[PDB]
Amino acid sequence: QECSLQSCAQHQPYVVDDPCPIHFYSKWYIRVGARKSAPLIELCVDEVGSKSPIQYIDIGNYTVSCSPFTINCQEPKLGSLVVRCSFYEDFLEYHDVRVVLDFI
Amino acid sequence: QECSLQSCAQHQPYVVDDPCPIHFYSKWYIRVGARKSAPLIELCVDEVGSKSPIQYIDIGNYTVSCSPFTINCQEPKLGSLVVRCSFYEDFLEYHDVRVVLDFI
Ligand SMILES: [Ca+2]
Ligand SMILES: [Ca+2]
Ligand SMILES: [Ca+2]
Ligand SMILES: [Ca+2]
Repeated sequence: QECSLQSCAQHQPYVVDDPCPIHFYSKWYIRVGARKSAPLIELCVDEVGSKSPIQYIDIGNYTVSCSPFTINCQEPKLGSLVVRCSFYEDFLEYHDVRVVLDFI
Repeated sequence: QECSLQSCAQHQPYVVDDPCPIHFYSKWYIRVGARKSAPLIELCVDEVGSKSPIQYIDIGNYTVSCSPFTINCQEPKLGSLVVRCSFYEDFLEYHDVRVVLDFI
C-alpha cells in the first residue's frame, strides 16, 4: 500500500531517492508485470556464470549503478520498481515500497 | 500523499479508491505520458458547462462507470492516472495524487 512518486529527467541517469528509512537496509527488485503472483527479480546482485534456463539481462543499461542505486529515468516495462526495506540485515521483518516516476 | 497504490484483478472492473479525504472535492485526469510538461485530460465530465469546458470520452473500455469512478483494471497507456483533491469547489488550493495499480 506504500508508494513513492519521484520526478526525473527522462532518458538520463537518475540517482533514486531510496524511500526506506536512512538507517534501514534496502534491496531493489522488479516485480514482473507488477503482478503479485509474478517473480520478484532482484536487481543489484548479479553474479556471472549462471546456467539457469531463465536469465535476466540489461540491454539498455536500465540499472546504471548499484552504489548508490542509479537507473536510467524511464518508464518501467518488465514490471514495477520495488524496494524492500528492513531494520534488520537479515530482513526478518520488512516492507516493500513501489517507486513511480513522473517525467520532468 | 503524492502516490496511491491500489490492487485489483487485471481486466476486471474495479471501483477506484478515491485517495482524497472524504469531504474533499476531487477530479480525475490522465496526465499524458506521465510528463509534468504535458496536459491533464479530465475524465468523467458529466456535461460541458461552467465547471467543465471540455468533455473527454474514451473510445475503448478503460472507463466502466463514472458514478462511482470504475475502471477496467489496467494501467492506462495514454498517461498516468491522477486525482486532483481540493477542499474548495473552485480548485484554487489543491494537491494531486497519482494512482498506480498492483495486479492480483
Ligand atoms: Ca530517502
Ligand atoms: Ca538507504
Ligand atoms: Ca478512500
Ligand atoms: Ca472523495
